[PDB]
Amino acid sequence: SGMRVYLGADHAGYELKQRIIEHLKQTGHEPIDCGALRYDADDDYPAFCIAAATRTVADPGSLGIVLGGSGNGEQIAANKVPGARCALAWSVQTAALAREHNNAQLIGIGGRMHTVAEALAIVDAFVTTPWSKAQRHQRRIDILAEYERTHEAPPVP
Amino acid sequence: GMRVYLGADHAGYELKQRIIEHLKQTGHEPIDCGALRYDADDDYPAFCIAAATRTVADPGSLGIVLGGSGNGEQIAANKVPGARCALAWSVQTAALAREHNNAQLIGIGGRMHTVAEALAIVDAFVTTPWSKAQRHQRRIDILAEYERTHEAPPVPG
Ligand SMILES: O=C(NO)[C@H](O)[C@H](O)COP(=O)(O)O
Ligand SMILES: O=C(NO)[C@H](O)[C@H](O)COP(=O)(O)O
Repeated sequence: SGMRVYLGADHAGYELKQRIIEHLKQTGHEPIDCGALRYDADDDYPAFCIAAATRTVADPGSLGIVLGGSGNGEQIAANKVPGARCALAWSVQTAALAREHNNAQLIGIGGRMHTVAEALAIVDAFVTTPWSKAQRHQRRIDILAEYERTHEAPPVP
Repeated sequence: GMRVYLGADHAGYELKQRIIEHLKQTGHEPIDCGALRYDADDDYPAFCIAAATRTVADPGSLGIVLGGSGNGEQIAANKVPGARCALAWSVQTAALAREHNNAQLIGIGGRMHTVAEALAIVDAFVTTPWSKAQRHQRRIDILAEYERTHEAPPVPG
């Protein structure tokens, strides 16, 4: 039930990251802070998001959350990591479907896009919704993993 | 962004055809990467990898991948070298994808919005210019350097 979660964030998602770490500790989960460890208005998101995604993939069973202003540059950075699948969660439904259909180990959230209560509801759905293991979803994940292996674009039907 | 490459599976197929018609009416040249017909069991990765590959290989072009939530679609597009695919779920996030992230592509969930809401997201995506600001370009360069070497950049602190 209790999940390990690696969190990464730049200045725009820093304040929300600290609140999410506090929320995860209080709900039986194990947050691990990859940075940023303090507010720095000029810092760059890529390093924090690549660190969180890299450690998530290297620690199977763990999840991850990357935070920014919109969360989009953050999920893009995380998605460059081999083996990583980072959805952008902007609601309870998309957080749940990230796990259910895409088996996403990570999610990006925009700190400027939600209130604190809305963001924590997104996090709750992400860390409790199980991976469905449905055949068609695993088939799509296998195709994408094969493209990641060789970078040879598969033929279209 | 004049030429716009669109990829989609069955869950985003009907919305993709509506976006192609809307783009023709607003002076753009949409190019259909597939699926060309509705197939309830087809897999998204191939259509999204094809749209992202062709967009990155075509200077000045943009791209849109569609699915149920558009999250597995942006994930697949982000595995393509050089590609930056945001998940656009609003006018604000579509505009910020261009302005901050220089995203050549966006994912959209056909099940998450009405037709009118989705077309407004598309309008913001194709009309909002890339800012070319120093800090945004710097972050895109750090990400592109990680794609080339797979050397995770050091975390500040
Ligand atoms: O939203 C983001 N990336 O998607 C970044 O956090 C955002 O561009 C940072 O912008 P800022 O440097 O104006 O705070
Ligand atoms: O939403 C999606 N990817 O994010 C896919 O289109 C979705 O998982 C496809 O599901 P379906 O095969 O039930 O239509």
